[PDB]
Amino acid sequence: ALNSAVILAGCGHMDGSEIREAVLVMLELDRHNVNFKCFAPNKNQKQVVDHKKKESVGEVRNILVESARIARGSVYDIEQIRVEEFDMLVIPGGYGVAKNFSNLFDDYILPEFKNAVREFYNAKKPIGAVCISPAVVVALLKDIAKVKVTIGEDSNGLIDKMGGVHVDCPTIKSVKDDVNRIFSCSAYMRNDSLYNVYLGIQDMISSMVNYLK
Amino acid sequence: LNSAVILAGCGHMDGSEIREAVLVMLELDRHNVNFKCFAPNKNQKQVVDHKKKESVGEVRNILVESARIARGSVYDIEQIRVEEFDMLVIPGGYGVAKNFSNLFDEDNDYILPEFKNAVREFYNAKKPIGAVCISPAVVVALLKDIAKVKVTIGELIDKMGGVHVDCPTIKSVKDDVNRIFSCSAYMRNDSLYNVYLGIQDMISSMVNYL
Repeated sequence: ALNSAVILAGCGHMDGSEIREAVLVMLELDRHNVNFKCFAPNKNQKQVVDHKKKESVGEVRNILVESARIARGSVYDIEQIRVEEFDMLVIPGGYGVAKNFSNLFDDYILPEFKNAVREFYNAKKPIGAVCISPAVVVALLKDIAKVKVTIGEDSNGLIDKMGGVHVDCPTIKSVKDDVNRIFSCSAYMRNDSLYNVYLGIQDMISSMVNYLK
Repeated sequence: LNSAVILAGCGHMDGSEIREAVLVMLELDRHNVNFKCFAPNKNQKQVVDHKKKESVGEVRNILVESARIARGSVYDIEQIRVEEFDMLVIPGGYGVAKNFSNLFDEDNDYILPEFKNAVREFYNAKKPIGAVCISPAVVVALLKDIAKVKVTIGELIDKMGGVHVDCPTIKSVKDDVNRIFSCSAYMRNDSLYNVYLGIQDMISSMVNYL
């Protein structure tokens, strides 16, 4: 009987969660008969972005209200998460994850998020992270672990600087840190096709599920 | 092969159904069909807080919100060149009915001309039109005057001027005569993978047809 938490940061790749990554994470959890629950913090987004003009705008949106779009309404305040009810955690990417849960691209990490991910980590429960999310996971774990992830290619040495180890990985595959139970894939870190992005997410969720079995 | 995709916003209660739109795009890509997304440049009729599930007093633009689903690559539907496409798919979402039509309003029957005209162009050119969830009901209504088409919405199509064929979430329906293709998706509270299975069948049918 398998359950996964999914943490969302809004609804959109420029100010929230990457919508395709979130949908594909939920599709593959469901393909594996893993039930899930979505969580988000009840806070304003750092920015709202017009995704057609690709410009920030003077309008305000709540991360949890917007995440309810992706969740079709079934999204819960992250302060309400009971980690014992889940076997694993998946964090889709999107610029909002980095912008809304950290200052690491503006070291601070939104406490309710750090605490949630640390609770999964300290309970030895697999954590999956897509796109930029692996960088945020590395950073929030860096004082207690040096974890291994991919963000695709890291010519700038971001993961090393954040206190982890980077593994180069194609869009269609994923990376497993089998000591720290951290799983990752690169997805829209590259300007690749949706089908290839999906192949990588499919491998990540598979690997997490096989780990629990 | 090239497909148009029409979007009505970003969210199942006031725009396009996000899962349906993403899963349609995944299957087009799967079958190496290129696509372009289109939306009208007009405000949504409502903005719905998807957490409380109530309309709220905010104003959002259909095309700007559709750009979230399209990662930026969405174009004003008034610019659609139908001759550049082999087929059209319309994901569902309550926004497709509420933003493009008065058909589900409390109080004289009407469809947004730029949407009505684009879909008619496809039909009149003998090009497959695929529709998910509530969208087949809107397609039936907009063709009513020139055709009585067969669609599924799973288990109102009579009232709108069409003919309904029952279909499981995991399958799809084809009106071979009128080149209309449909699947039921979130018309039932079914699992996300089951909804996927029917969108997959629909797209595979449209592609296999061509």
